[PDB]
Amino acid sequence: SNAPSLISILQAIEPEVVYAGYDNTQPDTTNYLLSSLNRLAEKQLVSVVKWAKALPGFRNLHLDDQMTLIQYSWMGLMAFAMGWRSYKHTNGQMLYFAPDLIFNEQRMQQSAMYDLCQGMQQISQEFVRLQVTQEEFLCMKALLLLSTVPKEGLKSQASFDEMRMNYIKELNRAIAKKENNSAQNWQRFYQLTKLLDSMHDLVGGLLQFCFYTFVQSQALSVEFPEMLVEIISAQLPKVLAGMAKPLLFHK
Ligand SMILES: CC#C[C@]1(O)CC[C@H]2[C@@H]3CCC4=CC(=O)CCC4=C3[C@@H](c3ccc(N(C)C)cc3)C[C@@]21C
Ligand SMILES: CC#C[C@]1(O)CC[C@H]2[C@@H]3CCC4=CC(=O)CCC4=C3[C@@H](c3ccc(N(C)C)cc3)C[C@@]21C
Ligand SMILES: CC(=O)[C@H]1CC[C@H]2[C@@H]3CCC4=CC(=O)CC[C@]4(C)[C@H]3CC[C@]12C
Repeated sequence: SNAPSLISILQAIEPEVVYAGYDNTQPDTTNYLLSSLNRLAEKQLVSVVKWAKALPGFRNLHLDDQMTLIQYSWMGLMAFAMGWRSYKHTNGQMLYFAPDLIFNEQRMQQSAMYDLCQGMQQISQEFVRLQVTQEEFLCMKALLLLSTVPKEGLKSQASFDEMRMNYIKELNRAIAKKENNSAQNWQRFYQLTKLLDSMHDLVGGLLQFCFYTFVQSQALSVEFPEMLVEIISAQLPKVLAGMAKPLLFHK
């Protein structure tokens, strides 16, 4: 309580932005865009793992819970942070994958996943509409890691549930700082948690494309780096068996 707030810790451990290493002089083509996003995903994946290990409460989970949460959440976390970066850097008009890999209309079209790009942009436009604050975002991003679990339950169910309640309490703390009335805070919590819930449907779409391009990678000439291959190969069978379920705030 005089302890450093959870928010101050989340601010301290928030990763720095990852560069794609993209050559912007190349023409916009499907396999160079998709292979480059996968190379970016590989670098963001090490960032995410490092961030997750520092997240207060996370290391108290069983190691199999930790790995499972990561497998189930990586796409959503990266998609959610992209919504944030697109909001802060382009007011939701473009997809800010990295400072050196920004998608405009032409690149979204050449990516072969135009509709999904639009999905991702709609998330960014909801950040813009709510004017999400940095403190809200960081709490929401933690909660997103804790929002897809095994149907069978986790090995550390009590520790997980306590951790989830602590991050929800911190999101409400971040909201109440603006010093609005209580009813306004309720509304804000509702809007932010709707935004979180809306990630699940987007992610399902993103997963469908990713899994397809993964299975067809040779024929499409779309490169998947080693760690991405590992996490997709692990996740794909569990999703197929329907082992994961979303934890929704709203029915
Ligand atoms: C209708 C139909 C059809 C299909 O021809 C079979 C699977 C489709 C694929 C599935 C999974 C899929 C998911 C999407 O969300 C957008 C499109 C999509 C497709 C299609 C597609 C077309 C081109 C690529 N490239 C070049 C990487 C990738 C996917 C159309 C696909 C191939
Ligand atoms: C082979 C294999 C495998 C996997 O089970 C799927 C994805 C792996 C992930 C890749 C992406 C990845 C990137 C890293 O930087 C270190 C580890 C790592 C992993 C794995 C992993 C192991 C332990 C944790 N903890 C305890 C937080 C987190 C991640 C091993 C993963 C999950
Ligand atoms: C090549 C491919 O299948 C695409 C479809 C969805 C794409 C991901 C969409 C979410 C995303 C956000 C980032 O900021 C890193 C790149 C990623 C992680 C994208 C990597 C390439 C993906 C996985």
